[PDB]
Amino acid sequence: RKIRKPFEKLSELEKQVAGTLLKLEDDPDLREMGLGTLYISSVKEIAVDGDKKAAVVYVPYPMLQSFQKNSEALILKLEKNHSGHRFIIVANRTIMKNAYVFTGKKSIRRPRSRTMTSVYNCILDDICYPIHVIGKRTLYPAGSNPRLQVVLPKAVYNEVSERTKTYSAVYKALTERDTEFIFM
RNA sequence: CGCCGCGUGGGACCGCGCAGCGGGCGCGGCGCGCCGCCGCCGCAGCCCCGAGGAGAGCGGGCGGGGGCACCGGUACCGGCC
Repeated sequence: RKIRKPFEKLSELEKQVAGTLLKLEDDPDLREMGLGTLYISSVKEIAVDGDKKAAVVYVPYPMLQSFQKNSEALILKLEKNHSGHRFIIVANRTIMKNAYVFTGKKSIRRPRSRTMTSVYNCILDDICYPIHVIGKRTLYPAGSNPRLQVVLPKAVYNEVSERTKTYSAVYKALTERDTEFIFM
């Protein structure tokens, strides 16, 4: 019964992560808030560039903000329990296709947050929930292949210098764009 | 035969869509949709952003800008000693 945190039947990786989450409520290491009946949905095993492969943990969108109240406590604990992976929390928000859906009688329409442009920007924020993006210039270079550039404060740069490689490669998985990062 | 007709395709550009969905019942009078009815537990259910557009606000100075009342100063002209 590893069913207390995730959902359904999955591959080997998620069950071990579910175990860390079961002890995680038991350990009150700054994670008491929200945890106790906080549940997850899926994990993405993504091989990130040359860095240790960083896996993603899709967390249900209603329970995303409460889960990430102290996001640091989730990532550090997770790494110690399952070394080799820099885990990243992402809400499973969904893009709805068709801005208006016509049933003939009425056009039901799509909400704004369910669109690719709205979803992608919200994905970057989950990759760096503690650090707010200073700016997101896009470089469409001379030889084609647009690359997203993200600017963050230099104060947090020393910490996220190491974790930028896992973040850029995972966002390449979530979004086709060749995202790259820079600091002020 | 200019054909603003029609048929099929495309859907960038161009405008334009207020209403919640979805499941089941269900083969609703040869198949279906209606049309209901039940929270029925399946939806991240339901907000682009915030124009060196625009209106509104507060603050702080700005000016022979407008009105209205009051008024002072010589000068010109007139009447005096």
